[PDB]
Amino acid sequence: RTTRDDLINGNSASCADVIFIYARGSTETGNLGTLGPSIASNLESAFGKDGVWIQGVGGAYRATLGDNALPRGTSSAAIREMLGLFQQANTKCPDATLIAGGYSQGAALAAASIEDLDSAIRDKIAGTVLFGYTKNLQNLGRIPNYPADRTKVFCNTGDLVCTGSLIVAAPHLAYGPDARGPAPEFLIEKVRAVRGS
Repeated sequence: RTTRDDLINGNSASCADVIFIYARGSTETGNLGTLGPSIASNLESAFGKDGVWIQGVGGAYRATLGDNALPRGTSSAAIREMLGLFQQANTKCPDATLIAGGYSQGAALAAASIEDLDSAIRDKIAGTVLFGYTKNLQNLGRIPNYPADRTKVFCNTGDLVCTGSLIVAAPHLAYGPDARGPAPEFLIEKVRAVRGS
């Protein structure tokens, strides 16, 4: 449901082939929030329950609303937490293909983490999906140091955070359909592009 710690709980002797790390939006529950579970169900359908590990960003990531206003759109503590998860994935399962995603503050967190990541690990993230990306205008729809072909941004018309503001309007809360269809579709496609099937 809203909390998945497959990577932390995972046995290295039996690594999944695909590891998904996801950051929730502000004030959301568990470590997956409102959109993560939907994405997770579809990944499990495609790779099988034992084929993919679902890992939300918990720990120090409090998903505090006010942190949207900090320089990187999130706190330094949160970035440190997500970096630690990518590092754990790389250590526990060096041959697993990684995928990532985030919503709202979580999208800014995903972008900041990926930008700071050791390139050898960043290069293992086959695809990243961002919903209501708070740094969309500032970064011109990209994640710094990461290829555009591996990135998919879902920014609704009328979602003010995609347009340089921090105001939360109704379209910011309307990513449900995307999380159920195109987002997992993109992630599955990017994983198969490199792993075959």
